[PDB]
Amino acid sequence: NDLLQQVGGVGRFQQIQVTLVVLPLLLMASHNTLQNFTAAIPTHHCRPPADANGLEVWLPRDRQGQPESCLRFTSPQATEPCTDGWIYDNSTFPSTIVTEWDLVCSHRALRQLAQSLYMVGVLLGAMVFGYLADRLGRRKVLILNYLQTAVSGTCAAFAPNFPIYCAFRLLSGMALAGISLNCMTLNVEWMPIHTRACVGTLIGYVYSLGQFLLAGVAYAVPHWRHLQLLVSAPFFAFFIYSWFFIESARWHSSSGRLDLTLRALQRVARINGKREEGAKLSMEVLRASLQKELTSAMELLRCPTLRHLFLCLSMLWFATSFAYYGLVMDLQGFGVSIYLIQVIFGAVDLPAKLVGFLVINSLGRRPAQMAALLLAGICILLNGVIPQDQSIVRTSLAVLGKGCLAASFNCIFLYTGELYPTMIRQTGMGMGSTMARVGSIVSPLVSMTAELYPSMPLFIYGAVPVAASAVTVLLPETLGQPLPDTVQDL
Ligand SMILES: Cc1nnc(SCC2=C(C(=O)O)N3C(=O)[C@@H](NC(=O)Cn4cnnn4)[C@H]3SC2)s1
Repeated sequence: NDLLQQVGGVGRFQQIQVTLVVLPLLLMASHNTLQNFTAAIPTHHCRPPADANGLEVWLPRDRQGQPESCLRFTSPQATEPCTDGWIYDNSTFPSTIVTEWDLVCSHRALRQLAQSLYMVGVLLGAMVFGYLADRLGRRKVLILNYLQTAVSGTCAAFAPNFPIYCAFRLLSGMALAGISLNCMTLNVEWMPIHTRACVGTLIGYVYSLGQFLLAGVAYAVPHWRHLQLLVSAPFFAFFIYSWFFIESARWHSSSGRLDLTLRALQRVARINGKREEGAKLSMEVLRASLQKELTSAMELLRCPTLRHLFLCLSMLWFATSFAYYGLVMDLQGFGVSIYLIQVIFGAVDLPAKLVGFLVINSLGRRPAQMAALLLAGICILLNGVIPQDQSIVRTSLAVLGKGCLAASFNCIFLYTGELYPTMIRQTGMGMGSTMARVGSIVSPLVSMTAELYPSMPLFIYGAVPVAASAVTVLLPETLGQPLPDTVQDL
């Protein structure tokens, strides 16, 4: 690390490359929560038979007096399945994947399946591009992922049928999971030790700012294709600017090529302008500097002490992500504009990050998790209880509960590293991030329980954070306590 200071700490290279590597995370939110728009559900009712010489004589009504989304009259007034398809409202959404290939009534769930698959890609991409980034390096893999996100995200916009769309969303989410992974690593291994913490919050705030981008881009371009394309097309640019990057000098050392560690540090010293210092640098200096440094997930499940942490922490991450996507993947039904709420959610995350930070230091870490979760679960239970007519009340509670889940994410990311000792911290935090994604796969699969009982997803998304708030009690406090190095510690 001292060397980094020798070649110029937080130098221009640390301004230029760090801006360019964080700029793609402005579209991560867009991609993850895109279907709220590209897969929005316009008011749909069945199409009559052309044989008929309006809708009054051929569509049954429900208790609201609106023409039914699943049936149509067999004779001009028995009801039948709608063989000629459906008529969708060309108002808010001119075309969506729900309108394009009919993901409605019987295929009501196929739209959630896509999100599940996208998120199956996001689970796989943390594993695949984690291993490939240790072998090929951070920069390469990032080059290949900016290419893959752009190609598969453009081929999703030009997919002729839903199965091919689901395959290209899985490839897009896999590349984006390797981007969200290796953007931090490449931005942490090039900046000094006391500024590492500032890189991880910058990344968290730039994701929150990407919601505002999604709301404005989807309002300007509602059609799903011109929307899926416009969110994916900047990744071609990303790709062409990622060549110019410099590969991690830490990766070089560990992997072995200490001799690249020399060039890497010397170029960065030429960009920072302190070339003389790097000039002083040599291989002889590198042998002694990283001498010490240069010189498994089954442990968690072998050590009873470390299991305790693991099984407790695994729920927290799971429950935080599961109820987050359970309350964010349904903009509709809040009684208000689906774009406006996307702006309000992004804007509640912001003070949430602070007020979360204040309670994290003043009352302690452990209290936070339970507080954030418990209130998140209570807010989401109240959404399933309170009637649809109270639009402003369910909007206010959902926005509070979503901000409490953003406050939980920050809290668990800090708290989990303080709970694990140095020998299993990075491994156990990577396994914690693996449980959140599992939570993102299972969340759309619980949205399909709306067909059983309309409020049953909101009851499961509200019960799981309340159950997880009691699991924070089973973990110790870590406010003002020093970072453990061994399993004996604590
Ligand atoms: C995208 C990011 N990827 N890492 C990040 S660290 C920064 C951080 C943020 C934050 O808002 O500050 N988070 C999200 O947006 C949540 N996670 C997800 O939406 C999905 N997820 C889970 N685990 N990783 N992503 C949490 S993960 C911790 S933000």
